[PDB]
Amino acid sequence: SKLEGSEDSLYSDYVDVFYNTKPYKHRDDRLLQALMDILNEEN
Repeated sequence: SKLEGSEDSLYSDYVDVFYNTKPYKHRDDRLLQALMDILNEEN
């Protein structure tokens, strides 16, 4: 998971954004982001 002398997860999150480089995972909540994103504009 880490293979280091660290503890807890308070960096891999922000770092995971750059680490990742292989988009190919679907999600149900994703659609909610787009649909909900519309209302966010004004609702």
